Amino acid sequence: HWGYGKHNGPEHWHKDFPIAKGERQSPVDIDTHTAKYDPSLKPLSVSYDQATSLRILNNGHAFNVEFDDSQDKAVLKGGPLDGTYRLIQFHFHWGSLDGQGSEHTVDKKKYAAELHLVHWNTKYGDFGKAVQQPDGLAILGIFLKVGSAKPGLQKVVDVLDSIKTKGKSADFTNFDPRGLLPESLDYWTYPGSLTTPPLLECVTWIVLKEPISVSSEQVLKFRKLNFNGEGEPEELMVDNWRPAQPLKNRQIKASFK
Ligand SMILES: [Zn+2]
Repeated sequence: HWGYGKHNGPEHWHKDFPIAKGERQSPVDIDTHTAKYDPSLKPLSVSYDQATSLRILNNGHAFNVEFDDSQDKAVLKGGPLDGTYRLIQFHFHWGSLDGQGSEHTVDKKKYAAELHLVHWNTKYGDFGKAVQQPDGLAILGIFLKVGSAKPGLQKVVDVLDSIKTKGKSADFTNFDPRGLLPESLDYWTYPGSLTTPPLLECVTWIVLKEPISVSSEQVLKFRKLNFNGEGEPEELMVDNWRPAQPLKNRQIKASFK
């Protein structure tokens, strides 16, 4: 019964998921004055030309745009990574107000939202196997600010009415996730965790510095989603973000000078 409400939010998760207080939890604050350029990092390789989106699902915590991950169709390689990571889904975290919503922060700045493109290491065969490994996942995080519209997001926005409530899904084929990327692939990277239960410490985080812009109308439509199921009391799906966690014995590395 974890969530983001008044009595089951992030500060409670440790009772059922004790790793919530672990050594490698996410998100974190990215201090641009202490993150160090690492000349051994490589350019990110994002290969999404062959991506097969399938479906969009309201899971009661966010919505996931799901991809066919049964071949190397949409892969992330390079950067900090060894090997090949397959795109399985993307989702967002967002706020009730434009001044909040992101999970990572940059010098304590919260963005209006944050996109997570989740990929699993093909060395481990299936997602469920991958999340049990310290290098099982690579998550590409992208900040959203409110300004201009993002044209490549509109098809997502326009399907949200069909998945208003928890447990609803809709066909969602032929969506191109390249339309959600900023111009630059400059990034920060560090080792961390899933930001939702089970909070497993299986992620290489790759957080892009350049945000994307979405319009106020686009974010307003996200804020019309519901955490609840159909026929239940309406609880708007807003503020579905975990706050920054202690960095502990980690370093954040920058791909750029
Ligand atoms: Zn996420």
